[PDB]
Amino acid sequence: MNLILLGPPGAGKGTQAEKIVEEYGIPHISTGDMFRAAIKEGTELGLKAKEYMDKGELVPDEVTIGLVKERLSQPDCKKGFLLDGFPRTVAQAEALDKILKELGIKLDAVINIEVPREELLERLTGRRVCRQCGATYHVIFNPPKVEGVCDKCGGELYQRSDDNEETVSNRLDVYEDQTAPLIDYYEKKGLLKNIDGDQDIDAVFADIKAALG
Ligand SMILES: Nc1ncnc2c1ncn2[C@@H]1O[C@H](COP(=O)(O)OP(=O)(O)O)[C@@H](O)[C@H]1O
Ligand SMILES: Nc1ncnc2c1ncn2[C@@H]1O[C@H](COP(=O)(O)OP(=O)(O)O)[C@@H](O)[C@H]1O
Ligand SMILES: [Zn+2]
Repeated sequence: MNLILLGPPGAGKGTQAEKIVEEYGIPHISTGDMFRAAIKEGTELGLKAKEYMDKGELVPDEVTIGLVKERLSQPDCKKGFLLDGFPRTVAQAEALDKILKELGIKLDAVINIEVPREELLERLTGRRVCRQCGATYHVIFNPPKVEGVCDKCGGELYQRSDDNEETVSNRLDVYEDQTAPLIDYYEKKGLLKNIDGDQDIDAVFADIKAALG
């Protein structure tokens, strides 16, 4: 299974990705997670990417494409993968098609998670993420079993530096301007399936599973 999840920030892509990659035993490839790891490590790349991220702007295309090319070239991607947060622009989608061609890989499905914009702010400002493994929770919609602690690794949960109201507004605007047009790009391939993300987490997952089956 070679899969892309599409949808606005806050739609539930990372949450569903965790469930999907457990179901299929494939890697979860998230460009945001790569950037956040770089920031945690204090790398030059991370520190520079953070400047864009904290403004709610996209990190530039070529650097992001190169990270994904390198990641998809690893042996653990030969038997499937899930892209979550890439592509974000038409240039990235075209570049991904070229990467996949070079690797001899064909996409199987593109899942577009639809959620009304009005739901997204509270999902995002209440999001809490694990420092050590990147697992995603929500203060009320999907809490950890123990407050402030990751269920998987025991790591501390935190609020991302971009999950504040001002920055959210800009991220949603960027999504509508740059990223929403990708729905048409993947519709043309005959791979796109739309999912109602305005449901509880397990109902959304059920619908994704049904669509992929
Ligand atoms: N169906 C849902 N209903 C309510 N909250 C959800 C749902 N799916 C995810 N969440 C929560 O909303 C926030 C955004 O989900 P996330 O998976 O991080 O979205 P994305 O990766 O698309 O930005 C997280 O805090 C998550 O726990
Ligand atoms: N493919 C990408 N291209 C450019 N910037 C990206 C990409 N993926 C992540 N980013 C950067 O990381 C930020 C957070 O994105 P992400 O982790 O996917 O969270 P969200 O699910 O809330 O959109 C983006 O607003 C952007 O600055
Ligand atoms: Zn963790």
